[PDB]
Amino acid sequence: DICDIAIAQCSLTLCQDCENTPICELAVKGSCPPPWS
Repeated sequence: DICDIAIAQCSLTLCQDCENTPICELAVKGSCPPPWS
């Protein structure tokens, strides 16, 4: 789903589409080192 899209993309903007936004944000930092590409 779009959250997982954001996780693939490791994208904080796209995480704002995701229901559990900060959990998306956290997992995204999980998947790619901050700050992001």
